[PDB]
Amino acid sequence: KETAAAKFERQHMDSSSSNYCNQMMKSRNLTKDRCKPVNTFVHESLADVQAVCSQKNVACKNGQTNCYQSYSTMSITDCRETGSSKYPNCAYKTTQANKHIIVACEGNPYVPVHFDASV
Amino acid sequence: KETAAAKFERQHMDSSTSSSNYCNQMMKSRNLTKDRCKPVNTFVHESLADVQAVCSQKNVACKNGQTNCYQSYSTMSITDCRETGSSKYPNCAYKTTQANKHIIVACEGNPYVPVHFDASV
Ligand SMILES: Cn1cc([C@@H]2O[C@H](CO)[C@@H](O)[C@H]2O)c(=O)[nH]c1=O
Repeated sequence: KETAAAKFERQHMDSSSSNYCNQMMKSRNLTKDRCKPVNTFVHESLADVQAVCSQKNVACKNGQTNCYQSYSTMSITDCRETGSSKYPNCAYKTTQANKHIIVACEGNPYVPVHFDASV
Repeated sequence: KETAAAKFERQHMDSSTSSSNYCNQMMKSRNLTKDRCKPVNTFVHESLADVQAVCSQKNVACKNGQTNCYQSYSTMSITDCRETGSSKYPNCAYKTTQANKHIIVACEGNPYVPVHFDASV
């Protein structure tokens, strides 16, 4: 099966338009069987995002203790399904932002396996 | 010089659209039979932006051992061109086969774009 680390890269990494989310959510298989309603893409190097696993330790939403917040803000894009969107014509609003990210980290190598939030 | 990116587009991109004679016409018109019959060549029938986006998708080892290859998460419409046994330069002859497959490309540069077609899977 796809590893959690690889799923994180597919869902959330774009090291790198109003139609950005429409193209990306499709290209990442996030519209295949249903429209994933909410998603964030991070526009930093893979190395910079993996380094978050060595930064500020914080609680995960689910109560676990292996979450980490980036010290620095990062360039991200929030994709959120519009009010009119109906599968299979998934439609998204693209919003660019610079924010801290919070990821859960696991494994060897110790890397992000889940996107918890942006703050 | 032709840039590596422009060369990838000439050799491997055909968004415009494949007949039984598609490869014979296309390998000739894209100058892939100029100095020899190029033995294997793939044309991708997706938008340039969709193919360019593969440089941020699944990182996989290249056939030559370099680490800068990327596999598309979704399948893409492609046409494979393979030289026939009867083919004799300069009258290069090809078998045309359509498929829907994940593509693997090598990417380089700033911007980070496709410069080589490695394989389909
Ligand atoms: C296996 N294969 C190979 C090729 C071409 O052959 C060269 C071999 O060095 C590559 O650089 C490609 O230009 C292709 O287009 N499609 C494909 O599936």
